[PDB]
Amino acid sequence: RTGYDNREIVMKYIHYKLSQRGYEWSEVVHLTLRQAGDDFSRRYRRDFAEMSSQLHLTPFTARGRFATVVEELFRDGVNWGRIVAFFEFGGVMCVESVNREMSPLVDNIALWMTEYLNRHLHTWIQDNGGWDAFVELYGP
Ligand SMILES: O=C(NS(=O)(=O)c1ccc(NCC2CCOCC2)c([N+](=O)[O-])c1)c1ccc(-c2ccc(N3CCC[C@H]3c3ccccc3Cl)cc2)cc1Oc1cnc2[nH]ccc2c1
Repeated sequence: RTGYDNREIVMKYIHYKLSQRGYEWSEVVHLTLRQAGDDFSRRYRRDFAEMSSQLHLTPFTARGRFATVVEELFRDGVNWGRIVAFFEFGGVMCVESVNREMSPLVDNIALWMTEYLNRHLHTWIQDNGGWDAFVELYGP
């Protein structure tokens, strides 16, 4: 169903983000999310450089960091751009975890991302046409 899609969408996104850094951890939705995320990460490159320096990820701090950042991200509601930002931020947390020899946290972050999508973003996504609408709007 939709939830099986979301977990797959998270796993394929993280897998690509980590592969970009040399770490080995329909498809139109995945391709669209990759391309939109790559655009987002270039546009907001400076923002992520600043935020990554403020995260201080450890196994003890990671869950709280994820929770507070994502709550700030969606403070004014949901739209597709913020959903892209959510994936990009999760990708950044995963890359930082690997950078810090904390690679097991990738699995935790993937689970947190999946549970946030299924519990908090699923209603908006379906209310706004599902992932198919995202592909229509921003796909190649
Ligand atoms: O309204 C917004 N966005 S939109 O819906 O109009 C729209 C616009 C364009 C696109 N697609 C562009 C295509 C794609 C195909 O290829 C060709 C171009 C899409 N999309 O694809 O969905 C949607 C909008 C809301 C929020 C923030 C935003 C959030 C968070 C942050 N920060 C930066 C640091 C981390 C994060 C953060 C900050 C505070 C708290 C937590 C966090 Cl994590 C910065 C900006 C930016 C927004 O603008 C953009 C601008 N360009 C973007 N490009 C891709 C996504 C996108 C979003």
